[PDB]
Amino acid sequence: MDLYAVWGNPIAQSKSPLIQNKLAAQTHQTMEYIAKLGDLDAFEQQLLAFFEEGAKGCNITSPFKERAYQLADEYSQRAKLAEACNTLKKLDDGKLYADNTDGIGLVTDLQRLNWLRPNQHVLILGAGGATKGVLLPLLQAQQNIVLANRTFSKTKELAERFQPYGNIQAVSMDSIPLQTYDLVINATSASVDAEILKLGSAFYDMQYAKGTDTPFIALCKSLGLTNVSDGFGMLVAQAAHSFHLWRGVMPDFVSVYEQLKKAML
Ligand SMILES: Nc1ncnc2c1ncn2[C@@H]1O[C@H](COP(=O)(O)OP(=O)(O)O)[C@@H](O)[C@@H]1OP(=O)(O)O
Repeated sequence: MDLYAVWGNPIAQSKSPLIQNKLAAQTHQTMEYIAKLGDLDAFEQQLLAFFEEGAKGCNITSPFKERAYQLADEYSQRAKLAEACNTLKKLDDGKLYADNTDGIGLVTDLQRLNWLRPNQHVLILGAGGATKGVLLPLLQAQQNIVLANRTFSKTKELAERFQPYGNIQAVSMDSIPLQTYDLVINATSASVDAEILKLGSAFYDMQYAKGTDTPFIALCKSLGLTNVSDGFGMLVAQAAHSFHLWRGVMPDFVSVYEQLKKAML
């Protein structure tokens, strides 16, 4: 029985196993996906033991993304840019391959929502690892990005890092250009001028509040904004992409998302 897992701390809350099981079912892939608690200190040793004992691959969530990336033998451009990895596959030759499907998951979910038209003007709030993990595929999807963060230096580093891949402007949080943004993405854990939010056409939170509105969506809703989404689809889509890397079959993202949402509600 092929073994996969999600590694994190905490991990008790993870939906990854539920999602991956449905993804396996849908594609009739024979495999099992479990949740693994990564020790804050021993994670590296535990992970390697996990692969030495024969696991085929795994997802990585907080706080080990960076750390997992450093462990890999080979990695994708996506992982390289993110300098972090949410997916590992132990290749047949023994190599540990890192990828980061967070960005393509985000792209895939926005496409489901029809919120990813080429040359959209997109505001992204936050410049932590989450943003860092999605910028490359967003830029590759011809999103013109205005990036703003509480801490300006990090905004500038990211704009500098991704400048070669498309249009991204770093701005101070207190000088976000007042314009209509086709899409605003919250990638904070976390203070945007409400006047900016009010002009926005669509609002996406990478955060997913199991069974409720995230702070960001609640905020948007309090300003009378209605075209909103949390990031549950992003969670399902990144999983589907990880699955595709492992299995060589692309699960039907929309179906599983729908079932999970049905499961969900
Ligand atoms: N109270 C707050 N207000 C604004 N942004 C906040 C916030 N708390 C967390 N964040 C943000 O959330 C991002 C980090 O979120 P996170 O705790 O989920 O980590 P990561 O993005 O690596 O997953 C950072 O952009 C950002 O602030 P700073 O770079 O200035 O630390």
